[PDB]
Amino acid sequence: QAVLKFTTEIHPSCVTRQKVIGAGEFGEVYKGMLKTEVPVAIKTLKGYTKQRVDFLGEAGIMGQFSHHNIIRLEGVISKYKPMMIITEYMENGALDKFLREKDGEFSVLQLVGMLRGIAAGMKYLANMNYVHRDLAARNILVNSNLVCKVSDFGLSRVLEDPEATYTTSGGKIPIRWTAPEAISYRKFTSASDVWSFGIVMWEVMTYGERPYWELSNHEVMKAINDGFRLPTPMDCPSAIYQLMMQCWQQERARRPKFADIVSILDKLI
Repeated sequence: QAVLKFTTEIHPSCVTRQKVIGAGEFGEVYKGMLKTEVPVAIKTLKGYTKQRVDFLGEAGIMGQFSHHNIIRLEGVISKYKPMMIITEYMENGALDKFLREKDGEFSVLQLVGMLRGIAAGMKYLANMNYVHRDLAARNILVNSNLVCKVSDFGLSRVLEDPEATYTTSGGKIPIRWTAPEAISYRKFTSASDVWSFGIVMWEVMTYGERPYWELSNHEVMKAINDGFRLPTPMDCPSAIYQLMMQCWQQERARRPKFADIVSILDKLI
């Protein structure tokens, strides 16, 4: 229950690591095979220490989801060493790195498609009363058919509903991606995730530019509360930038919902 559902336990003899594909905060990430024979991603723990309870907690959150645009959990290994979380394998890896690798190789219309998938995943998340709190292109994964899936559930929290708010006591947060009210007043809502989705749209339409460039976190914060918003990316359709700006309304209640975002994006496609 904390969190043994829907966490299918997997036996180590079913898992075959073949190569390192990345390093998380928790350990290496591998590409491998799973048998019950399918390709998977395998997340390991390192002398790790309670860094373990957090590690497996992410999987516990992830296992409650079943959606096209949310990363699928195959299962965990929690009895043996090293500990492992097994998910569906995504060929093209993280979305920001992938767009930088392939700049100018996608049409505006294909990019909007990628965003519609993310928006669809987030809409599902919000209907499950979750707020993600860490929505960024680095946390969207891309499969070999360019389908984008939301992936990184460490910072996620259950909500509740007029003001379904998570008030944090603190922690590390991705400053450039976070709504002003969540930085300043610690209030996180699906509307603050909508702010984050705006920044993700910008990252996508710029082919992986770092939001706010080389401004420091401290300058970004003063700017954002001085009414600064990020400029239109080159060749960005007005309608898409107008949507970004809606996501970046200073007042959270003036921001669109994820359900609205999906409709607007479908229309433009």
